[PDB]
Amino acid sequence: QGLLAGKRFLIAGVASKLSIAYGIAQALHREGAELAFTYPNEKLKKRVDEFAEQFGSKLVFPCDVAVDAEIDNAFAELAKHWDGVDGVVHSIGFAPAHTLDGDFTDVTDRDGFKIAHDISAYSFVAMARAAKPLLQARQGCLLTLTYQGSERVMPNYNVMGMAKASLEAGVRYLASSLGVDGIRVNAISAGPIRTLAASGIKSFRKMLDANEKVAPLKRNVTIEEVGNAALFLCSPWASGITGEILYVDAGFNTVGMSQS
Amino acid sequence: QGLLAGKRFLIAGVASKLSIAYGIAQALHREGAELAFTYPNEKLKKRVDEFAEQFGSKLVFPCDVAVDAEIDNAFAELAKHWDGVDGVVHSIGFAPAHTLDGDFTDVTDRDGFKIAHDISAYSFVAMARAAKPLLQARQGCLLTLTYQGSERVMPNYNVMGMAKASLEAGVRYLASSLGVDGIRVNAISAGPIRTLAASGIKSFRKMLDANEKVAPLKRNVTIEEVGNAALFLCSPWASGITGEILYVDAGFNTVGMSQS
Amino acid sequence: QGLLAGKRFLIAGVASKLSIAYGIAQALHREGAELAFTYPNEKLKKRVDEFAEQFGSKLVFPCDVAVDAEIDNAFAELAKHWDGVDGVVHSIGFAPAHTLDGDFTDVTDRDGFKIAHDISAYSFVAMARAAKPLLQARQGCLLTLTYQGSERVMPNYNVMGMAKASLEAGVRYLASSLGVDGIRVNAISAGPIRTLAASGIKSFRKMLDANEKVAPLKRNVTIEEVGNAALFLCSPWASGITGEILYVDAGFNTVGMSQS
Amino acid sequence: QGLLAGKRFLIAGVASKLSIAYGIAQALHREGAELAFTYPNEKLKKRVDEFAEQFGSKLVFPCDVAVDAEIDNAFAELAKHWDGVDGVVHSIGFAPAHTLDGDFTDVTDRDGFKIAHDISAYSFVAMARAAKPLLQARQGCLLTLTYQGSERVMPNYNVMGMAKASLEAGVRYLASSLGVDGIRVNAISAGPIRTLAASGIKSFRKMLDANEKVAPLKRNVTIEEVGNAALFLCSPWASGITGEILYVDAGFNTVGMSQS
Ligand SMILES: NC(=O)c1ccc[n+]([C@@H]2O[C@H](COP(=O)([O-])OP(=O)(O)OC[C@H]3O[C@@H](n4cnc5c(N)ncnc54)[C@H](O)[C@@H]3O)[C@@H](O)[C@H]2O)c1
Ligand SMILES: NC(=O)c1ccc[n+]([C@@H]2O[C@H](COP(=O)([O-])OP(=O)(O)OC[C@H]3O[C@@H](n4cnc5c(N)ncnc54)[C@H](O)[C@@H]3O)[C@@H](O)[C@H]2O)c1
Ligand SMILES: NC(=O)c1ccc[n+]([C@@H]2O[C@H](COP(=O)([O-])OP(=O)(O)OC[C@H]3O[C@@H](n4cnc5c(N)ncnc54)[C@H](O)[C@@H]3O)[C@@H](O)[C@H]2O)c1
Ligand SMILES: NC(=O)c1ccc[n+]([C@@H]2O[C@H](COP(=O)([O-])OP(=O)(O)OC[C@H]3O[C@@H](n4cnc5c(N)ncnc54)[C@H](O)[C@@H]3O)[C@@H](O)[C@H]2O)c1
Ligand SMILES: Cc1c(CN(C)C(=O)CCc2cnc3c(c2)CCC(=O)N3)oc2ccccc12
Ligand SMILES: Cc1c(CN(C)C(=O)CCc2cnc3c(c2)CCC(=O)N3)oc2ccccc12
Ligand SMILES: Cc1c(CN(C)C(=O)CCc2cnc3c(c2)CCC(=O)N3)oc2ccccc12
Ligand SMILES: Cc1c(CN(C)C(=O)CCc2cnc3c(c2)CCC(=O)N3)oc2ccccc12
Repeated sequence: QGLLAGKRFLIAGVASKLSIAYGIAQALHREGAELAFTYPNEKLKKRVDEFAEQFGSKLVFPCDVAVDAEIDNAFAELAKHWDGVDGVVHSIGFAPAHTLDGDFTDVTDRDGFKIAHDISAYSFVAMARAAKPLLQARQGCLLTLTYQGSERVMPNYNVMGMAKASLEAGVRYLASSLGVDGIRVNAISAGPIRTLAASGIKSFRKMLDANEKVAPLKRNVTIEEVGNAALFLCSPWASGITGEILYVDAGFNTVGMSQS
Repeated sequence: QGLLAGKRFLIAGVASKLSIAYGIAQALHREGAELAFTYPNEKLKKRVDEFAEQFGSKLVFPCDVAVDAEIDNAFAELAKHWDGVDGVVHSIGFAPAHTLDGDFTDVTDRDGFKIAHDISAYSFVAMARAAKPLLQARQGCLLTLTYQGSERVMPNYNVMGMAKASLEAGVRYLASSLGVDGIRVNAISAGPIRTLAASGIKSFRKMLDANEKVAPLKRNVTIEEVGNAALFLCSPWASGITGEILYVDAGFNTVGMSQS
Repeated sequence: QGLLAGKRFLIAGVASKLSIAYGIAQALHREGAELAFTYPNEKLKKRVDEFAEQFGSKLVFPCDVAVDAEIDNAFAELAKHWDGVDGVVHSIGFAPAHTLDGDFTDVTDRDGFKIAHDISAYSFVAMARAAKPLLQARQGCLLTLTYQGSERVMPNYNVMGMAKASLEAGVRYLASSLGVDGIRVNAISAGPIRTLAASGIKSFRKMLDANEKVAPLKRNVTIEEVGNAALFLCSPWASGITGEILYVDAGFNTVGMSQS
Repeated sequence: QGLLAGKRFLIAGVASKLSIAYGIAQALHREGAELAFTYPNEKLKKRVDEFAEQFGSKLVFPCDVAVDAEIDNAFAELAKHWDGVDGVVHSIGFAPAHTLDGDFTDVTDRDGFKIAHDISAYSFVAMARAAKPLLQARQGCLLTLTYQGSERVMPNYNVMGMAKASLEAGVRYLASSLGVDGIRVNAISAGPIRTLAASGIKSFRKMLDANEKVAPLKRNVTIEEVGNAALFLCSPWASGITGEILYVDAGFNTVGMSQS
């Protein structure tokens, strides 16, 4: 009997033991929650199934967030097993690699933009709708993951900046739409973390190294720190908070410039 | 020969005389600039031609921002007459009227979101890339229009809130991208004005009357006021300003509660 | 042994059982913390002693933040009992009442401004330096209470808006200065609550009712909700978070307009 | 007869030909306005009278913003010459040197704090009250100067950051309080400039270089640039704009991170 005794949570975005989603799952499971998981396609099925069982779960559903059908069907199959749901965690973002490698103006094509926004922003709004029924049942909550490249420029984060800003406004629109029904909607803006969200990003070590120098606490956050703040936002302790973008960046966003 | 004597400006978005883009035109012509215009579709070629003739210009090109060829071609066409441009003004925004009516979570479907972001946000980035060689020659600037539904929730502004939030990040990324070449990128966040943008929005009237009671100046703003602001941002007086969102909203954004 | 087992917290500003500081005390004690308290003057000493007693504590001191020596003092006294502290909660805001009633420009006078800024903002900074040696010894945190009247205008909040804004900048400055030493500094920005901070405030009822209509959750926040949040920011669950203003306002801050 | 033909402006803060207020005075004179000036004390009377003569003006009054009488008297004295004023420009800020040098927590004492907020923030509210009759006659505007150190930590900027935060809040409360009289109140947030405000700030040059490398335009701003920005905000072209903070920093504020 810990903080989330008897509570249920769907977790979209486990790719690896390094995912932010995995730090969240683990913090939620630590506190007594029962877990469900999506996987984007066949190739990942077996690795996700595997992670689910590590959490006492065998509730593992196909969900590619590009396909309208895949979304509703995943929430449908989940209705069979679950009465309701205490939260939906969205840890999904993606842009074609090329849009994230170079000058913003040169490399930002229309398809790269469509994919960035569709997978990284619209999808949260879609999952939310597909999940409304199951969330009204328990007055659960939604959480997504954003990045402060929405507010301030980072080199090569590019169209993902625009997509996250879209996400953030989404959070607010959802919180206003769903609050009436007692559904809370929040986000965590996490500092950079070495996950498979770094693969193919040439600058990544040097980004991480700058963060470590600039941030008030002089260190980079972990998936355990993002997890624990996710846990809080997913728990009755966060009952007075909706439409919030909670920064978990060891204070980086607060610095206008560091000792050089 | 006033503030913009012998400077060249292209204006995407005049549709009627209510348009913010017309307000901007009037203001830029008034201070001695040479103008050029685009139109979205045939239906409109006619009235835009007139308006351009009204502004002592015959540089009018087709530009539906949905089509990459058309963006590329309007800028390939323009460079025949001008070997440098002093600013491009982006005053285009659109989402399907169904996504602007009712509950955010219920109405915001994939194609609806896709269109909003594509026309309202991507288009400005694409227009920036096309105007780059033309802009680079005179160190002109870019300007776009936004609305504060990006930052806080308005009823029924819905997905446009997201698209505007995307747009505003675009302003910032373009600014950092294009900055080394001395191209400045700015936007105006204007208060609500009754224009063709108001059409099909049942709530608009009462929406406008709330603004009147809340704004510090106790009145709505006009396309003149927005035009004069845009003129400033396109003038040598704005030379130390880029990446800025300028609020022309009678101070509405600054008020949390008004005598109720 | 719950979440704050074996941790120690000094709470400044419990004045009655409606207080913000009270819901915080109660939240930290519940989770195992041992508590210490200040009182502002002789006339409150008894109820605070009572309240400390309530929460298993005999650690209770005088501290008027107008007077440096009483700040140096109260921490010197505390060192006698504690060799290190896991956090100091500052829940203290005052302005002479005539500054909080009527027109901002008419009523904001030099002494009124001084006082508001002295007690409400400088005091967090004074307490921080005095607590530095003791916080350093356990890598504890700091927490203050702010209100959104800093960011957006509210009717007679007036010079307290200037105070809280100065305070919030305080939080950021403190965060960078104390982060190298592992000390996290945060704020909670609470929605409005009827407490002794309402007690003189002519339009308080009207605001509480407006707030409730505008908030996406359609209710006011409680001291239990602000308490649970302070607890979070005061716990190892918030290790990755510093310089943050957390909004526990039921989403109020995110609403531009609500059905009229 | 330019844009401000036969308008009147009081300018508070001219110290040298390096001063922001000096760059402001030059821009408003350039475009036709008649000017008046305040000097802080006797040592300055000489140089201020000289500059006043440069921009063709006799109207020169003493004004130490620490002292209530001299504010009141300077505006009393002004009223004898002018029957209305079109705007008042407040380019004043001061903290004792010791607060601006080293660790924030260590160096920020009560008296340094009070002085910071009193000359930097209060002074504006005070000047606004006394200028009210004069501003009401002509529906004139106010303008102050701020620095982004309010929103994000600069090293050594320290208490001036708290005071600029408070000043910015004042801008918004003033705008709400005076809007009803058609009085606009705005600020410019300038990027750093070498002026007398850089005296004894040993870090200053390294700061200016950091600004140059990070800013999208890759250069620092000038008093001519802040001057023109101020001109615009003091002009009929800004009639739709109140309670605004206009950044004139070459986009510095929009960058989260620059190439290492
Ligand atoms: N790693 C960081 O530095 C960092 C910091 C802040 C925020 N974020 C954000 O947090 C979230 C989590 O990323 P992460 O660091 O855990 O990396 P990750 O790559 O492990 O997680 C991203 C997930 O999105 C999934 N995904 C991609 N396309 C999909 C589709 N079409 N349908 C369904 N799922 C799809 C991937 O399978 C993957 O599981 C992302 O939104 C990311 O942008 C990351
Ligand atoms: N009217 C307001 O209340 C208000 C306030 C602030 C900002 N804005 C923004 O200002 C901008 C202009 O709006 P307005 O009030 O002047 O209304 P408007 O309807 O007069 O102008 C909108 C323009 O965008 C053009 N457009 C639409 N789809 C297009 C496409 N596919 N290709 C090319 N062009 C296309 C339209 O033809 C029209 O010229 C929009 O971006 C809007 O979001 C409007
Ligand atoms: N109540 C609300 O609506 C609300 C909302 C957001 C933030 N806040 C803030 O939270 C804090 C706590 O207020 P509250 O609502 O619990 O009311 P409260 O009156 O119970 O607490 C305010 C405390 O300030 C103390 N205080 C005043 N002058 C002092 C001095 N010179 N020295 C030492 N202590 C002094 C009082 O004793 C009191 O304990 C304040 O900073 C307030 O601005 C209040
Ligand atoms: N220089 C920069 O880097 C920079 C950048 C952004 C904003 N600012 C702000 O712009 C404003 C103008 O400063 P500046 O940089 O031109 O430097 P400056 O030193 O020339 O101007 C400061 C003025 O304030 C006056 N002053 C100080 N105490 C006073 C008092 N008690 N009563 C009356 N007047 C008093 C000084 O005599 C001087 O005229 C300041 O508020 C400053 O904070 C400066
Ligand atoms: C930080 C940071 C991140 C981490 N982060 C916050 C992210 O949001 C990750 C975003 C991301 C989205 N799509 C893809 C990839 C990364 C990598 C490979 C791929 O094919 N698609 O990504 C960056 C990309 C460029 C610059 C900085 C960053
Ligand atoms: C204010 C305001 C506006 C004006 N504004 C700032 C806008 O950005 C306009 C947006 C808009 C985008 N697409 C369409 C329409 C309007 C009308 C009809 C149509 O078919 N498509 O629109 C609102 C919509 C709902 C609520 C408020 C507003
Ligand atoms: C909400 C709200 C509050 C609560 N709040 C957030 C506060 O910060 C309270 C501030 C406060 C500061 N000083 C005094 C008082 C209240 C009451 C009586 C007194 O003598 N001095 O105060 C308001 C004051 C005016 C308008 C709204 C509010
Ligand atoms: C930039 C920058 C400035 C310029 N700026 C934005 C300012 O607002 C100036 C502030 C200031 C206020 N008071 C005093 C001084 C400067 C200098 C000497 C003195 O005796 N008093 O000041 C800094 C101070 C420390 C760090 C950076 C900066």
